[PDB]
Amino acid sequence: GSQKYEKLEKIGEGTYGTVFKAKNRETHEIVALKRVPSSALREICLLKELKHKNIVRLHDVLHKLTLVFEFCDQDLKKYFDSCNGDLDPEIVKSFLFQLLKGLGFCHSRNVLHRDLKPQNLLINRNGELKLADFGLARAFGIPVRSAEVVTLWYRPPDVLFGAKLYSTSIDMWSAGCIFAELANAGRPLFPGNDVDDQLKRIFRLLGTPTEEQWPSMTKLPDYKPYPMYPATTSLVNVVPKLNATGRDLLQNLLKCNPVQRISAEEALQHPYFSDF
Ligand SMILES: NS(=O)(=O)c1cc(-c2nc3ccccc3s2)cs1
Repeated sequence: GSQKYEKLEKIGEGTYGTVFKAKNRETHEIVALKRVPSSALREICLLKELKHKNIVRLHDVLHKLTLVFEFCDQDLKKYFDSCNGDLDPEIVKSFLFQLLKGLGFCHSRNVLHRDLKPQNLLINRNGELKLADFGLARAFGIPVRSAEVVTLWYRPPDVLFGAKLYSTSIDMWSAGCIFAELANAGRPLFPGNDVDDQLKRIFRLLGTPTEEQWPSMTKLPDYKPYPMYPATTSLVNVVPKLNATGRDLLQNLLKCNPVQRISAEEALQHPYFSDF
C-alpha cells in the first residue's frame, strides 16, 4: 500500500499538503506523491476526467490518503532559478503555447484552475509543461465550499475588488502574468505587498479602468476608487525581450475587466504563434 513508496525528498506544497519525490519500491518508477479533505477529493474527481499531455497525470490513489502523480524534474519557479537570466524567446513561446493548450482543454470542459502560478506549472526534462494542483479548481464556476484564492501576485483586479464569482477569465489573467514572467527571466510582473499595493501596481501599468471600459467595477464587494493612472503607451519597458506580436497577446490577456480578456482558444490563434 502506502509503504510501497520510498520518500526521496520534499519537492513542494500544494493547496492541502506536502508533495514528495518518491520511488515505487517494486518497480523503481519515480513519482510525485501527495499525502493527506475537499481539496484532495476534488483533485481526484477532476483529474480522473481531465487527461491531456499538458495536465499532470494522476497515476493512482492509495487509501491516510496518498495521491500518486507523474514526476517532472522541476516546477517553473525552479526552472527560472536555473535559467538565471533571459529565457530563449522560443522557450518562452513553447511554454506559453503548452500552458494555453492545457488551460484550453480545462476551459472547454468547464473547469477553471483558480491557482495558476509558477509553482503549479511542471517542466519535465523534454521541455514539456504540465498544469498541476487542482485543489482549488471550480467546475462550471460553482464554489465547492472559503477565502482560499490564488496567491496575491496572480490575482486579477475583479478578485482584488472582492468578486466571489468569475469565469475562466481568472486563469487568463494569471496566464498573462506568467507570460510576462517567462519573457522576463522569471521576474514577476505585479509583485504587490498587499491588496491595495497590488491594485496600484496593476493600474499604474495598464491604466485605471474607466466607467466606459468596466461599468460594473463600482459595484464590486471591496471596490475603492483609485487615482486615474494613464494607460502606459507600450509594454516594451516591462517586457523588453518580447516582440510586438508577443506584447499584443500580453495586452489581450491582461485586461482588467474580466469579460474583455482573450480566451485560451483565441490566444492559441494569435499571430504570436504563427511560426509554431
Ligand atoms: N519544487 S521542484 O522540486 O522543482 C518540483 C516540484 C514538483 C511537483 N510535482 C507535483 C505533482 C503534483 C502536484 C504538485 C506537484 S509539485 C516536481 S519538481
